[PDB]
Amino acid sequence: SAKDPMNEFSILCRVLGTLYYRQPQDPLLVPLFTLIREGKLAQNWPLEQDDLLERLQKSCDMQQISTDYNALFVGEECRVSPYRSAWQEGATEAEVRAFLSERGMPLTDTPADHIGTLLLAASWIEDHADENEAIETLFEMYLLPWVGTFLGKVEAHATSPFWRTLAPLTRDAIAAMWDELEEENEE
Ligand SMILES: [Ca+2]
Ligand SMILES: [Ca+2]
Ligand SMILES: [Ca+2]
Ligand SMILES: [Ca+2]
Ligand SMILES: [Ca+2]
Repeated sequence: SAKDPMNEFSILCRVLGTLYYRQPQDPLLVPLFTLIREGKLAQNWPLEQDDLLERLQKSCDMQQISTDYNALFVGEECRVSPYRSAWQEGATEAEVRAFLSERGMPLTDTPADHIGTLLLAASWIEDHADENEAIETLFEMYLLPWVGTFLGKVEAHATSPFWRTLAPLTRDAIAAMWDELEEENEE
């Protein structure tokens, strides 16, 4: 019987996708930042990233975090565009939308190739799905080719210790998840 690693990685994808997709000062995120600021996230974390989550715990200044998020990702004049189409040549938003639509994923009027949306789709696909064939295409075609470049620019342009930690935390998490999935994909 094969491994279902997305069974444990679903929550990590939803947590990270939430942090890239939404303004940190959204009242809906208060219980999430309470877990981070209280260090309660590492006990239910499917990776071993204790020292990064500890640095996340000590850097929870919501005004500092909010300012950095807006400078990095908000508007057409942001510091590091969070869309796949800004990083991969030839990439279009329509093809990611269509891929997510055919899996049954509800989308908004904001472009479907946002880094947050791609990560949220990974946990949505884990929860309502052919699931593993959908997971491999999401990562191989719409994440791995470009996300390392984006996350590296995030780390260089983030002025806050929170986003200076989250960017490499995301980088390590995606590569660690991919190794576990590929070991089952190519088994
Ligand atoms: Ca390996
Ligand atoms: Ca491994
Ligand atoms: Ca593969
Ligand atoms: Ca195996
Ligand atoms: Ca093996």
